[PDB]
Amino acid sequence: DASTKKLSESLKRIGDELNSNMELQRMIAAVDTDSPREVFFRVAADMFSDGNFNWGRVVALFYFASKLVLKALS
Amino acid sequence: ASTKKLSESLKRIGDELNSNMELQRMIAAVDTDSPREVFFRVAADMFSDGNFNWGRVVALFYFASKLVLKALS
Repeated sequence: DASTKKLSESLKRIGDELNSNMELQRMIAAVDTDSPREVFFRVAADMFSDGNFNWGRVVALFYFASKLVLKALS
Repeated sequence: ASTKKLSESLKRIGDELNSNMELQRMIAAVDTDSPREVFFRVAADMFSDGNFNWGRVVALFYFASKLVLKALS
């Protein structure tokens, strides 16, 4: 009931925070199409060198990865 | 060079969501003997407002992956 509602609202906020960040969309679009994997792994590694890797960062990483995949298929 | 500012953006957004919600505690607390319909209940409410953005699709796949990993444990 309220448990699955708070969970769905939380997942809505996660998706909306990623999709509405106009700055992030510009940086992802500015990634050069010659080497997307290098950029993705360089970004994924900076997520660990901090020491505080968390679920928020893997959801952001997979958003970035999916946007990169969509970009190459387009 | 500009990869740094992109990593900073992805780190900041990721850390802001982490500090804002206890998502892992929420996912772990859902019913384990009812996997298919807890996914559809969440997926239906996520799109009840007519907003089908790609960010929500990613958020739904992460929730689905956390669901099957719990079911396989």
